[PDB]
Amino acid sequence: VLSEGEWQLVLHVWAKVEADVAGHGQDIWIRLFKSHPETLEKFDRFKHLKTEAEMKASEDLKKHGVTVLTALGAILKKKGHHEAELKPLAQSHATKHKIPIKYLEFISEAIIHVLHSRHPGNFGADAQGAMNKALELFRKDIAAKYKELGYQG
Ligand code: HEM
Ligand SMILES: OC[C@H]1O[C@H](O[C@H]2O[C@H](CO)[C@@H](O)[C@H](O)[C@H]2O)[C@H](O)[C@@H](O)[C@@H]1O
Repeated sequence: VLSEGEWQLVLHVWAKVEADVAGHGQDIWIRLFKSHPETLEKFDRFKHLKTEAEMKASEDLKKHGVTVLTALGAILKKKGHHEAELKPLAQSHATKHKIPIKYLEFISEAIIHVLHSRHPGNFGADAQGAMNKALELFRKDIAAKYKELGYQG
């Protein structure tokens, strides 16, 4: 359980992401696909992308980054009371996409890496710790739902 102070550190940096969610999403995808190439294989729609240049030039990938981060943002804004938001997300990711918790850890790492790079003014050690805590809560709750849905994760 995160404290209000921790949630505020999370929401304060997210406020910066929201200045340009599309751009932040592109950086996050590039970081993820480069650090853990196996994650790209889960996207039938994007697995053909061979380079960072192609990834950057993909309008659909850019659009999906907006979809992904907006969904994550809505979850963060609930400050732990995200039961309703996690239901559809866990169902599609467990049954259709088949995304292991390990891959959610990879994207969490990418998100943190990008915020650390772009936002040193709002992503110091305490802020990063709060974001990690928020993402761990997210993955913990997703894992619990995965279990209820029949997916090992
Ligand atoms: C911060 C964590 C994540 C969030 C909030 C998130 C969110 C979303 C949302 C909202 C959609 C569209 C609706 C749906 O199908 O549920 C989506 C689709 C998808 N996600 Fe996730 N996702 C996350 C992480 C991942 C990761 C790490 C992978 C893969 C390694 C992944 C793979 C997919 C795939 C394959 C789709 C379908 C893309 C398409 O339209 O072709 N997601 N995700
Ligand atoms: O912070 C680094 C550790 O990250 C992972 O573990 C956290 O998140 C898991 C959920 O994805 C939890 O099960 C675990 O309890 C958390 O500490 C990773 O699995 C660990 O190996 C890393 O040390």
